[PDB]
Amino acid sequence: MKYIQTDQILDIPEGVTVDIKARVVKVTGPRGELTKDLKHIDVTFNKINNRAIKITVHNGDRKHVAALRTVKSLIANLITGVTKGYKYKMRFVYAHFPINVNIIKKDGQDYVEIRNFLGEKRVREVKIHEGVTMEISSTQKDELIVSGNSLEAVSQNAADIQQICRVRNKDIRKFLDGIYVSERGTIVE
RNA sequence: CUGUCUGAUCAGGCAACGCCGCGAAGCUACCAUCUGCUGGAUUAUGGCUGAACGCCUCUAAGUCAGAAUCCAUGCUAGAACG
Repeated sequence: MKYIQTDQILDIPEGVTVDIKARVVKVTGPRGELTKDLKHIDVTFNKINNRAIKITVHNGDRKHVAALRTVKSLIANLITGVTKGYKYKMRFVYAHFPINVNIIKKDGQDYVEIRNFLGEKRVREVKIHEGVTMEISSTQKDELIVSGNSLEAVSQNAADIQQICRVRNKDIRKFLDGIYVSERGTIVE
């Protein structure tokens, strides 16, 4: 129906800065720096003050307006990742065969290696994304910790681990073995 | 090797390739031997982040993986007016 104007407000905490220029957002905080390209969306920005930013869609239909809260959430995730960080936790689940998980460095590249999944001789290796750190928890058995500044990279890389451990040609209601995300949260709670 | 002809011998001719054994060379047989490559993008499907719709959601923007598929790599020809 082409709403004349829709607005959202970005809250930027006391220790972050947000530089925006030609739909390229650069978010600096105590934990580092994150940048996101928004050239695929028609939006405009205004600086209310040092603690707030207005995001506006002029004369937008239903779908274009739907793409405004999405932008706000993506940039807010940039802020909360450069302040608090992002931590996902994965539990190793199996009935009989334990799942052997190791962080290796083949060719200077960190890889997650999964061995003995359902007794298979095949070895599964999942690349570790840049800016993401994996770690075997030393306080909970059979648990992998995925941490970083970028929620997108952290969650996608945890998903890559989860997807690589799919059971085939068996009743997956009975054969529940896998590596599953058990906790999504921040590094600095 | 047979029949016949050159008188015999030797050496030969003919039998509308006379017949039999072997037979190189050449050709040839899953009847013999050798050889048949590796990158990218996808479909179905499963996902991530994420609004619409204060929740939710793989989908709307964006995005990951993924088939004997597709485009290449490689192989054959080389436009007889490139």
